[PDB]
Amino acid sequence: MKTQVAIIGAGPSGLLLGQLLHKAGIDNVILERQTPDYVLGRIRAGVLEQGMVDLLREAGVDRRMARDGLVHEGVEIAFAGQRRRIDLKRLSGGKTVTVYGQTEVTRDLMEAREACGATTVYQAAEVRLHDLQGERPYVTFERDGERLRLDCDYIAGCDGFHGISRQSIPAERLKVFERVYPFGWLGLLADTPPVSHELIYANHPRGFALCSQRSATRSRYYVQVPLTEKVEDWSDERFWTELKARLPAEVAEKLVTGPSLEKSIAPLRSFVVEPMQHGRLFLAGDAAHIVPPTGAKGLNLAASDVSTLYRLLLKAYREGRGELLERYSAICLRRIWKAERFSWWMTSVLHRFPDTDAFSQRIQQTELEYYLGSEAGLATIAENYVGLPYEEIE
Amino acid sequence: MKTQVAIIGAGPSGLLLGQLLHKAGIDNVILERQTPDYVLGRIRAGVLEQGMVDLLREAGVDRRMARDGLVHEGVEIAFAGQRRRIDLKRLSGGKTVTVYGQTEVTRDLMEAREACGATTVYQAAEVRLHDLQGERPYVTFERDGERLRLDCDYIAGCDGFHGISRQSIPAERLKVFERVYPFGWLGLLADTPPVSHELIYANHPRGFALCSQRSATRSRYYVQVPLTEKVEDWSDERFWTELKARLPAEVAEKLVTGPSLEKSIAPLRSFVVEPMQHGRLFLAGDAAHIVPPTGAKGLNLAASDVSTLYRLLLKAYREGRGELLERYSAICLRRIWKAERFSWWMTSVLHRFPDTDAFSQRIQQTELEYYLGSEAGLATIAENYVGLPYEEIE
Ligand SMILES: Cc1cc2nc3c(=O)[nH]c(=O)nc-3n(C[C@H](O)[C@H](O)[C@H](O)COP(=O)(O)OP(=O)(O)OC[C@H]3O[C@@H](n4cnc5c(N)ncnc54)[C@H](O)[C@@H]3O)c2cc1C
Ligand SMILES: Cc1cc2nc3c(=O)[nH]c(=O)nc-3n(C[C@H](O)[C@H](O)[C@H](O)COP(=O)(O)OP(=O)(O)OC[C@H]3O[C@@H](n4cnc5c(N)ncnc54)[C@H](O)[C@@H]3O)c2cc1C
Repeated sequence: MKTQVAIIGAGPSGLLLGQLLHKAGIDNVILERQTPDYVLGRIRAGVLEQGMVDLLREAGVDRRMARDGLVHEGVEIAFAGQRRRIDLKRLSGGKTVTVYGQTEVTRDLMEAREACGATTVYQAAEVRLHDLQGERPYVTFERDGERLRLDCDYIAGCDGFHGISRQSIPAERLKVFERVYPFGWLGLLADTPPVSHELIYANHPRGFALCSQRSATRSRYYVQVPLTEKVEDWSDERFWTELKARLPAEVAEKLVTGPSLEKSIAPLRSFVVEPMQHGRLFLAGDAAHIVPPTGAKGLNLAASDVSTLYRLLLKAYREGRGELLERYSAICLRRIWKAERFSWWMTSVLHRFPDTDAFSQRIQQTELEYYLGSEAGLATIAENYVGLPYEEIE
Repeated sequence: MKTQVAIIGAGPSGLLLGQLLHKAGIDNVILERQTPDYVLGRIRAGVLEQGMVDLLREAGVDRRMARDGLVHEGVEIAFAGQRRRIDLKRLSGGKTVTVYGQTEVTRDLMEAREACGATTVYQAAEVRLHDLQGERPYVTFERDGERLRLDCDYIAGCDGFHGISRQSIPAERLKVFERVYPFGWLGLLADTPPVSHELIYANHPRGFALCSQRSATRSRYYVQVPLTEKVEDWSDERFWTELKARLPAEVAEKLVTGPSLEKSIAPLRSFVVEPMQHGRLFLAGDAAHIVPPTGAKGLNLAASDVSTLYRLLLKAYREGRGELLERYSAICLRRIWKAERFSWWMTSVLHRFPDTDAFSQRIQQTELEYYLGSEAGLATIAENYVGLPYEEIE
């Protein structure tokens, strides 16, 4: 087969770019390993910064999110004493965030893609990339025994962390940087029970807790836990009792529990490859970098790069030129780092590491006091939470 | 002898409080171990935040510093690329800092104290504190064989890090917190040569460098160096060549060298005792806490506590009451920590630690980019550099 851009990866990155390109007139084919269920059972993110919203806007998840997603103007951060509110809008120069839900923005892209007639080879095992640095790359997947060959012009890796694009890049051509943090996150998606209205972030000595939403009668909760320590060991009841355990007056008559919408899980780290490019391969999303879940970045990360991948593709196709397309990893790496940074700070002011000496934790307490206190303090939080500015081009 | 407040320590803390108290009418006696030379050969600080200036103001080092001290409205921070200016006044809400010089503010207090007739027992060996928790404390020093006894009402420890007040506090009554950083600072006070006009802070990969002033034809330079690595090993010429080595276009035709005004030295760490109190003992300054030299805090630290020590003493003496004097370690510990914090951040964004993985240094670079870039970023720097607000009371 022949298409322009061949996408390995039907997660949201893969879909947006596909679902961006299509609208412009640059035929793409999504190449996905799994079934349209398994990707849809994947319950992750809830927070999308604007720009990834405007992006969705500049395509399609207008209808349903304009319709169904809580737009939020603040967060709260509690830290042994009390709850402290941020007011993102008046701190951020006037921006905010929407809690739509990852698995939803994903079902809409599979929705809208389905009706355009744009190609998507699901259950495609053995994907392989051939001819990267070449003038005509080609991708190869098995749909039987039936080894097929798709010649494209450009291959965009939206494979995710455990993808095959990244590895298919001559290692000496790459530069990794990564921190595997010592604790995972235990999620608990429950729906019957109503939430506590804004996001509550928490620095309790038993570890970190996080009350979140998906709907107005749908909750998303997490509590920091050590590694590989089994979930088969957690419980609804054992969850409800520990979450409760790390909160204030938000936690009792106020909180309502229930059995978990059979969603419960794990893990976190920071990782980044440099460069995000090879010949005609382009990594996007989790293929390229990994940021701790704590600053609601990652999907928001993948949107901002899927953005450059696409505008850079317009000019290639539509204008004449695009070696500008070499300047991609350049634009994207700027933002990935201020974002990686924002992510670790959050990670480390809120989390409880096995180590601290009364200085490190003395330091840890004081920085919260300072940032949650100073207006200059607070605006550094706000500014990064909603999203730093986006990007250059030309 | 009998006096009100007995001060162990003639450094600036000891002198200010003494030299504050006197003016109010609360007789004090300074008790110092060394000679008035050795304390005066002690060349340290150059930067004093306002408030410690206003304090000096509210006593005496008006004349000479109103006269001789460069008032500064900004600093510059360089970090492989270029120099970046801060503009403390327009970032700080309108404040600034004066580079007077520690050893000077010290000679003025010995100046002014000398003419009031206020007591100062120099060369007083064997100082010892007796009766802390008692209703009438007493201090004991040897001026011969001649063991003397000074009964006071209150003993204020302005002894410095290596003093005798702190140790004379029932250890289980105290709580220490400290970080011994892995590098010292090599100072080089030269005077014949003019400076480079504002302060230049530097993050160069060979370690940190610091160009500073004392006069308009007097310089103060430092370069980070590993520990106990001998100064007998440094040189003027070997200094001039390494400083130069960690700078930009500020460093050549621009910099002028010379032999060092025989001033060359070492070391740094963070340390804090909690509480800063015992019965009728009060620690002030380096006796109580130690902050890395890098955010020009320490003397500025000691001023802000010498301040509470003194106002708290007014009300005891002059009003009627002062159990308010129990609430001292309370006021002072607030500020010492936001200041300890500000000090480590500075220490760690500018210094080059033996460790960093391309993430820690990737993180290190990005945070500078972020703070030196963001306006909210910049104002968090400014606000802390000039001095956080001061304090409550009543
Ligand atoms: C607990 C948690 C909470 C988070 N919360 C937030 C939040 O609130 N806000 C926010 O903005 N971000 C959040 N994130 C980030 C978010 O998880 C991701 O950054 C986002 O899903 C990016 O996904 P992705 O496109 O790279 O790929 P993925 O979601 O991994 O999708 C990759 C796709 O590639 C396919 N694939 C894999 N290998 C192959 C192959 N060899 N061939 C073909 N196809 C293949 C997979 O089947 C999958 O469909 C959170 C993360 C976690 C873990
Ligand atoms: C390289 C460097 C640069 C610095 N730069 C700055 C800067 O730019 N700005 C800033 O604000 N701060 C700066 N600081 C901080 C500054 O050094 C101190 O915080 C400040 O001098 C506080 O001094 P202190 O009063 O506690 O005591 P000290 O200076 O130690 O004086 C203590 C006094 O007590 C006496 N004493 C000791 N033991 C006894 C005893 N048993 N009995 C009686 N007397 C005794 C000593 O003889 C001495 O006179 C810097 C520090 C360093 C190391």
